[PDB]
Amino acid sequence: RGSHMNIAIIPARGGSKRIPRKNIKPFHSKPMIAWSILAAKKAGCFERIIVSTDDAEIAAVALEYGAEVPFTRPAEIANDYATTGEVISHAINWLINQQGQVPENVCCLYATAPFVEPDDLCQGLELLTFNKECQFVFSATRFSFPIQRAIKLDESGWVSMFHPEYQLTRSQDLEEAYHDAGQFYWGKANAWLNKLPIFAVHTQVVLLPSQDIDTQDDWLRAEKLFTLR
Amino acid sequence: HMNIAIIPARGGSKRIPRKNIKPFHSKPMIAWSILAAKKAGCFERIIVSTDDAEIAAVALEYGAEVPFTRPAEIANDYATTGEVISHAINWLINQQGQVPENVCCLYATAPFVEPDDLCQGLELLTFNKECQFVFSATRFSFPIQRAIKLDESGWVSMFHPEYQLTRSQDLEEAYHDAGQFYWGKANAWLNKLPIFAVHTQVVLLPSHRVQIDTQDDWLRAEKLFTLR
Ligand SMILES: CC(=O)N[C@H]([C@@H]1O[C@](OP(=O)(O)OC[C@H]2O[C@@H](n3ccc(N)nc3=O)[C@H](O)[C@@H]2O)(C(=O)O)C[C@H](O)[C@@H]1NC(C)=O)[C@H](C)O
Ligand SMILES: CC(=O)N[C@H]([C@@H]1O[C@](OP(=O)(O)OC[C@H]2O[C@@H](n3ccc(N)nc3=O)[C@H](O)[C@@H]2O)(C(=O)O)C[C@H](O)[C@@H]1NC(C)=O)[C@H](C)O
Repeated sequence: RGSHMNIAIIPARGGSKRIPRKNIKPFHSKPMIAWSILAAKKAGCFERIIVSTDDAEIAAVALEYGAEVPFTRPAEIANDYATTGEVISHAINWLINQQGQVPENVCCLYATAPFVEPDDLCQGLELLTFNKECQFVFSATRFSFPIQRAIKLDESGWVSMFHPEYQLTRSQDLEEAYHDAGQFYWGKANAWLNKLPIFAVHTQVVLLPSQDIDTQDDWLRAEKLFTLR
Repeated sequence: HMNIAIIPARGGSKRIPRKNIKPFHSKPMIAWSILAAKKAGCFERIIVSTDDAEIAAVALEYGAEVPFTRPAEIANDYATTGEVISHAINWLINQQGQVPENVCCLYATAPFVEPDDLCQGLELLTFNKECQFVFSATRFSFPIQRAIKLDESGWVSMFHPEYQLTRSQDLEEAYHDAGQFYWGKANAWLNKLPIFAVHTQVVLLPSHRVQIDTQDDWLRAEKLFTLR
């Protein structure tokens, strides 16, 4: 289109167990979710920035940092089984149905992403739009150990390999593996709405360099890295 | 009985040249392993197995022994860690009449290694006769079953596409070797017993203490190492 409509949706549900109130817990000098909102603003490639949440405290924080909160996320998709795509589809359909706004491209930006680089958000959009075959672009990172040589542990702590054939295989002889970094996901609006699979041959990645923020301890480590220069 | 450390530190590399002695926070990588082994106090001897004279000199400078030059054929890009340890144990038996009981393979690129973990690994090994090895491991933070690969044009595919929409908590947990240490009964090493097998236990490390792909990883780790 001649007029761009690229939007950011930040999913954030309440109810975290391991880190209570995780999305509004202070990280450095701001509630954690604010770092994602601010990265989307700084990027400068979003027409709108929306938080999708069922939680009143999270919504209030979102408005404070200049995200929109146009709706309350339906209760049925704020649960332990709803997927990222379901949350993003809801938001896109809401914009279409309630405001007559049809976005072009839609970026899902997770709420725990203080190390996200704003330029990477716009890099992702440029990659998405550069290759017309492409339906999604997401942040990914390499595994630092060959997944083919992974182990499991039984309840008595005894080791076995997932693939014992690779006991003595060299790391450099195995196919390189990557994983979703859980930061951002660009998609064509229709890719989201048609529930197209993200990890598939119509998707590219932006590769990030070598953070877990899953535990209270992890939070403390990240605080230190955040201010390193 | 006689518990020793063997640090296998060849001159060649799969990727980063001279990684075993590259400076990490202002000392050669191998120095942090030697210092940890000495601090741990549970080794009768600390031996570096190397083909490379530069590495030998670093090993001697930090107070490890270099009793032999490792033969070249077990310092190439294909020889396994176990073959290096077997060579060293057989050398000790045949050349010095020394018969170790437990042998710790301690890698040279493990600057976060903790002395207390080295001694704990020995205590675990020697509490059960069925246990042949104990090594340092850590959990994968992301489910390996949802891993992807990239083609030469950057397009994504899953290793296991059936797990596209599967929750992390519905997949079995996976771990990996942390590349720090491996305690083994001497005969386990000599008999070429597999390390990743049901006669082996681990010492689980929080992944924050298991480290380097890039020059930038290298710089970052150095700085975190200082804030650890
Ligand atoms: C126990 C086990 O499975 N370990 C895995 C290792 O993987 C490899 O790791 P690497 O990074 O190439 O080598 C690890 C360290 O050992 C030294 N080194 C190594 C070999 C040698 N002949 N002489 C040395 O001196 C080398 O210089 C380096 O410091 C890899 O494939 O890259 C290869 C290792 O030989 C080992 N593999 C097996 C089946 O032993 C892995 C960590 O799980
Ligand atoms: C695109 C993709 O595959 N992503 C993977 C995700 O995995 C999971 O990650 P998570 O950490 O549980 O949730 C990610 C973020 O979304 C929030 N959240 C989540 C759900 C919701 N209904 N409402 C929210 O608001 C949650 O609080 C957190 O901030 C996991 O299984 O752990 C679950 C995700 O639903 C998603 N899985 C799929 C197939 O979409 C993975 C990263 O590769």
